Amino acid sequence: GSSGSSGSWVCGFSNLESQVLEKRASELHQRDVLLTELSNCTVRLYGNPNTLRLTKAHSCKLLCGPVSTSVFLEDCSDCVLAVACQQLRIHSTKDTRIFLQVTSRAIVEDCSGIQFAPYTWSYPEIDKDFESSGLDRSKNNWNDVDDFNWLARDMASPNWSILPEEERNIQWDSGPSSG
Repeated sequence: GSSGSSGSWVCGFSNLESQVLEKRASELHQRDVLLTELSNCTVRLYGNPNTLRLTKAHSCKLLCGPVSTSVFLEDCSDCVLAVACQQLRIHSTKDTRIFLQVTSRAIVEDCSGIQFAPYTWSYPEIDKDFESSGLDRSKNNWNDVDDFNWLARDMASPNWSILPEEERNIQWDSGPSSG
């Protein structure tokens, strides 16, 4: 071949609709995931990627262990991003639920109707996953977030919000599929 180990690789899944994807640790092996131009596509990851990125998403679901660095979100709406990270960056997002556990803080810009909930996900290899990246499964400042949209209010920026204790449990099991 040409080369073996040099420079980072860039691969992912896009241009899909009503499809299902599943990646493991051996598959990913610390890599950047690119998911855009998707819709109604479910992707269940398992391992520890380098940097996750999900933009231009709509009615899509993302489930992956604690990222190595962080994750990004842009041009997303009516989506569900589930991945713990150190910092979350969003932009042009609306009605996009994001359940994660930020250790440092999150950033939002030009967003409305955003939701920030703790990282809740169980799995045979969920505790060990955190050991890889070396993230903390306790300390997390999800309540504290940075906003960037103040003009008419003089109180609080209606950008980010919190989810009640009613819609915390989401029925992932459709019926025929068990896991």
